[PDB]
Amino acid sequence: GAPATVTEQGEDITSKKDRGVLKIVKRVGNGEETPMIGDKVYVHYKGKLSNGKKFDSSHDRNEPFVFSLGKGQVIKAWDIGVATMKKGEIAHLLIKPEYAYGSAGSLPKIPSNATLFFEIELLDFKGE
Ligand SMILES: COc1cc2cc(OC)c1OCC/C=C\CCOC(=O)[C@@H]1CCCCN1C(=O)[C@H]2C1CCCCC1
Repeated sequence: GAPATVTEQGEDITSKKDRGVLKIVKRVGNGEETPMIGDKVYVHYKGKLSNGKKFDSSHDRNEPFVFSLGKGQVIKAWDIGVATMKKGEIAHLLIKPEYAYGSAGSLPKIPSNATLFFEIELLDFKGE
């Protein structure tokens, strides 16, 4: 399903072109402008491990997920991926461990060398 489609049709959005972060736009946003480093960013997301054993949604907390882009509050793949998104965009991201929690992982929630999948909705973003 959705992750396999991302393997298949995903744009490689890494600078190194190592397929570390793959993206499909599933619903198009609006506005020419994507977030810049520093912006306060508001999203909804659904995330899971490739192993299918953990799922997490912003909705589980009945409130948006907020973070400052590029300010190392989230995994590298989010800083890279959300910078490509427009307001109102829903995107799918498939992420190799190098752009997530690496060989150490983040036990027990994230195992060593985990691939992650996210659906992200970019709700809004404002300047510092
Ligand atoms: C291991 O840390 C978590 C990871 C995720 C959610 C968390 O709690 C809601 C987590 O615990 C509290 C810290 C919350 C977020 C810290 C960093 O998380 C992140 O950078 C990415 C991107 C932003 C949404 C959350 N996220 C996560 O890695 C989630 C994962 C939870 C397990 C399934 C894969 C998603």
